[PDB]
Amino acid sequence: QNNTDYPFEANNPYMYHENPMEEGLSMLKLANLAEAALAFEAVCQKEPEREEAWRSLGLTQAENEKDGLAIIALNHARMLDPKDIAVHAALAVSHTNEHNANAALASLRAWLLSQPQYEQLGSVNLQAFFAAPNEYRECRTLLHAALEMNPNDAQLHASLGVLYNLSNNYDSAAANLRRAVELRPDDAQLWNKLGATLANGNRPQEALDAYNRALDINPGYVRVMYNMAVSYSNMSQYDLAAKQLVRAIYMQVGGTTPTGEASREATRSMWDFFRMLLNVMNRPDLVELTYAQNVEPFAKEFGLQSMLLENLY
Repeated sequence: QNNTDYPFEANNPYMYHENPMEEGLSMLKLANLAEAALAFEAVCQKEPEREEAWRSLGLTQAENEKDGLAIIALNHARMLDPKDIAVHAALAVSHTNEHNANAALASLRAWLLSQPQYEQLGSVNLQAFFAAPNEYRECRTLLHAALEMNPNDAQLHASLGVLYNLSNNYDSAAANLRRAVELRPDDAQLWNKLGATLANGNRPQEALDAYNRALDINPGYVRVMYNMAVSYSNMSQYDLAAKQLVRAIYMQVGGTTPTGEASREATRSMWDFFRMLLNVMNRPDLVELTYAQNVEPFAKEFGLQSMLLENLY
């Protein structure tokens, strides 16, 4: 759980590449996350002392819904530089998704006190319902104490977003993430986090609105399209949820059918959710049509003759 021995995949083609770090950044510009991760995996085996590589690997695996591997990679990067705040931030998020309270709070704590401007706190005594009741209250006191010093740091609001998500207080996380996107309103990742908090808070209409803002910033954000299929499905709008999934699958693949098996792995969990939805819709004819992984029949069924997704690589 503070483990730094990363289980690299052995059949990694980026092991043969002249420069896999630049290759990983290009895979990021193409928003192609599995490939970026393998490219960063290679930079970490080839050069195990290059801190930015471990960080890039951690953030990428996080972005790709592998919190387990993200934590190992980010623990490793932290071991090379304990003063890296993006590392502490990413750990707090992945620890919160994995339901590891103590490590999440330690990470928020480390995220804060690692910054010169907030380090004064930590020399001051702040001690006085949970799996870590004293660490939580201490962490809550410190982040609010810092918001006094700088009420304009959107990442403090994001950190309080993580803190209150950890305690399933979705309304106070939403309130802080709202403030985070009022500052820093360029950041589609924050809008998506606001969306997911509101969804967990059983406010699905407000989640769609924040998801949609994240898609206006980044119209290729497959994760948000999936998240929106989930919220539309929570409001019983199965047709609108189906339309989001067709979009998300078409966009993830860059086309109508899998251009391989790397495509067929990246869409496994959207076809899985699509299958469930088609069950709820009592349309088992279409559950069968899923395994060919041709979105065309689905595009026709759900009324998407208009696939605006041409910005394809």
